[PDB]
Amino acid sequence: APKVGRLIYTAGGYFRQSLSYLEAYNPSDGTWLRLADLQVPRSGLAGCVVGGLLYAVGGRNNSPDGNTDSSALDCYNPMTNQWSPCAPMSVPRNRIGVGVIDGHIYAVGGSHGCIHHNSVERYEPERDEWHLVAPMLTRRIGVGVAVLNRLLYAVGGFDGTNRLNSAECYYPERNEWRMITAMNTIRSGAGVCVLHNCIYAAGGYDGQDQLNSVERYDVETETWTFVAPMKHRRSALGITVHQGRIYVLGGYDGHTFLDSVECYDPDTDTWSEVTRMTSGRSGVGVAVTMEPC
Ligand SMILES: CCOc1cccnc1Cc1ccc([C@H](F)C(=O)N[C@H](c2ccc(C)cc2)[C@@H](C)C(=O)O)cc1
Repeated sequence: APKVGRLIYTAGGYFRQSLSYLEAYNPSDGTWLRLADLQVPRSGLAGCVVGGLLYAVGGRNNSPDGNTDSSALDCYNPMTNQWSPCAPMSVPRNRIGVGVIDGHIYAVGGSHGCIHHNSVERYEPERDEWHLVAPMLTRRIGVGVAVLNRLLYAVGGFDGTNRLNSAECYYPERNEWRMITAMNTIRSGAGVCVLHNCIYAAGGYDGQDQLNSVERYDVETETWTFVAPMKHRRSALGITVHQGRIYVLGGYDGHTFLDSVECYDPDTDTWSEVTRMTSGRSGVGVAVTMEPC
């Protein structure tokens, strides 16, 4: 499962306006590479990888001259250092969550102006097509998404009125969503990922405060348990897993757009500062793939 040469890629984000950056961090040597800018600035997007290709999904371009929610899907090839447009989603989705099952990208929730989506759609890379699947039971913007054992999980978010502690799971062979146990904490904008047999939710926003707490859902026991908290409170953070550890990148804490990156070791239940992004930002997309040629 592990292989040499993988980097943590961070795309887009927000600081004063939506950003076009693509930068890649190498845990083996501590370096950052600046790669080709996104074609369109975007914050509130999600990243993922299929077949060694990085995808940037959804978001919004908050710019000097407008706020435009994005239906775009764009693909970055590390081999060529080029972005290529793909077929767009059916609807713009800012503050989206994404997950990959069996080579297919699921785009979950998000907002379009005052519309809070519960809809969900699935992208087929070889065919370059999106199709709608069953909608979630709850409208969720700022939703955390992760995949474990070929099941898709949508965690927390904001329904337009309340921030959510609820979570739900999509069962592909039934094209059906079912609620799971609710989190201990209301979290909009949490970082959500999978590590071992658990879905982690780190940070986020409860409507009053950005959070440093972290909890994990054991898919067998159906319980949420707190683990050690991050050193820095943060919402709208990027997250990924690499070599058995969770990395959280940036975010917002009410005072600062963070450049902090923290790394969680589950065997010691400890967080450790690892590196700082080149500039503070929130609302990034993150994923891991092989280093650029
Ligand atoms: C000071 C202006 O800051 C801006 C302006 C424009 C864009 N981004 C920011 C930064 C920011 C401000 C507030 C926050 C809040 F903690 C926070 O998580 N919110 C949620 C949220 C979830 C996911 C994402 C990606 C963004 C925001 C939303 C759904 C909510 O629950 O309401 C988080 C980040």
